Amino acid sequence: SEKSLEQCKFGTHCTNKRCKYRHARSHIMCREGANCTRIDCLFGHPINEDCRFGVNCKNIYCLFRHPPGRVL
Amino acid sequence: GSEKSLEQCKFGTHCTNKRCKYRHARSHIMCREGANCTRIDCLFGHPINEDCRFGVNCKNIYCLFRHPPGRVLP
Amino acid sequence: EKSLEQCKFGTHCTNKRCKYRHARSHIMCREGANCTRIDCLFGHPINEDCRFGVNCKNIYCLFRHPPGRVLP
Amino acid sequence: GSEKSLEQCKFGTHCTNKRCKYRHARSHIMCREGANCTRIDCLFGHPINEDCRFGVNCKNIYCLFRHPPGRVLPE
RNA sequence: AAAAAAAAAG
RNA sequence: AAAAAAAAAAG
RNA sequence: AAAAAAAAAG
RNA sequence: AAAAAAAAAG
Ligand SMILES: [Zn+2]
Ligand SMILES: [Zn+2]
Ligand SMILES: [Zn+2]
Ligand SMILES: [Zn+2]
Ligand SMILES: [Zn+2]
Ligand SMILES: [Zn+2]
Ligand SMILES: [Zn+2]
Ligand SMILES: [Zn+2]
Ligand SMILES: [Zn+2]
Ligand SMILES: [Zn+2]
Ligand SMILES: [Zn+2]
Ligand SMILES: [Zn+2]
Ligand SMILES: [Zn+2]
Ligand SMILES: [Zn+2]
Repeated sequence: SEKSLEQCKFGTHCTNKRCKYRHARSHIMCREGANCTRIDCLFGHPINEDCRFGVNCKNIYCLFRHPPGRVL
Repeated sequence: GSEKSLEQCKFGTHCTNKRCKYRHARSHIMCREGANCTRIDCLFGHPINEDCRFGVNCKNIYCLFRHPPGRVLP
Repeated sequence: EKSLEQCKFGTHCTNKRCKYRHARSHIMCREGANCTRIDCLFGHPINEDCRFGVNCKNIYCLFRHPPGRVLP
Repeated sequence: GSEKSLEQCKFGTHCTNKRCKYRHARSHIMCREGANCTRIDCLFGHPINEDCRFGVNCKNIYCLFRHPPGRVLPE
């Protein structure tokens, strides 16, 4: 078994039974962000990939990277 | 003929029933026509006919399940 | 919490809280339907009639078939 | 031509990529034309261009992955 | 080769 | 209570 | 980074 | 309301 701190982009809808990444079960973003070192942490951490839906992405819980100028 | 229903699919974009009869939301925006929307292929959110497991204290602002009165969101 | 009842989706089950038994081998369990090992990975019968009936040709199918279906 | 490919999807009926460009088998029967089949919506099984994880010892008679020579199956 | 690249209000 | 996070640590 | 390379009989 | 009751060879 392998375990990484990198965030799984599929979250609770991941269906890879050998997935080595972290999975969020809360819409709350972890208070430590990308600095969190808890392997089984259930809060959200940033995904290192640009959001397909850009500055106009309407999902306030989205963990992908957005341009500046997007207001929550 | 068609067996499709206006009732909302509780799994949304994560439904993997290849024969699902229900409506699927692909937007986080709630449909402006509400539960009265009659467009079978409408992609906006509509209420699900099932009680939310998380009850009056559910804090997911996109949740489409049914909640008791007095639920408060930020 | 866990049940001896066979999961009808096997390795393709995506219920993260599933309480049923999952076959990871196409070999049928030598103890049959009355096997009581909770983590047994061999096949046991599903409690549902096969949609494909007496003419089902999938030799690994665990659903229920009428007696006229004979496997080579 | 179109974006669709004749290459076989390795996930079959359990594929959940809504943008998948590959061919999907809905039968355990292997296509009589094999890897030479050019029908883009063919539902029968064709060889996958990837080595089987279970190698010469694979006993799944419906497996579409590549195997070493010397694999045997029940007769 | 698994995000809603389906846009109608994204 | 057979596919939602009734898994809680801040929900 | 989505096959059962998880084995007890594969 | 998650099996290929979608068929061309099932
Ligand atoms: Zn994952
Ligand atoms: Zn954390
Ligand atoms: Zn986004
Ligand atoms: Zn559905
Ligand atoms: Zn609508
Ligand atoms: Zn709710
Ligand atoms: Zn299951
Ligand atoms: Zn057993
Ligand atoms: Zn069958
Ligand atoms: Zn072209
Ligand atoms: Zn595919
Ligand atoms: Zn073919
Ligand atoms: Zn194989
Ligand atoms: Zn990565």
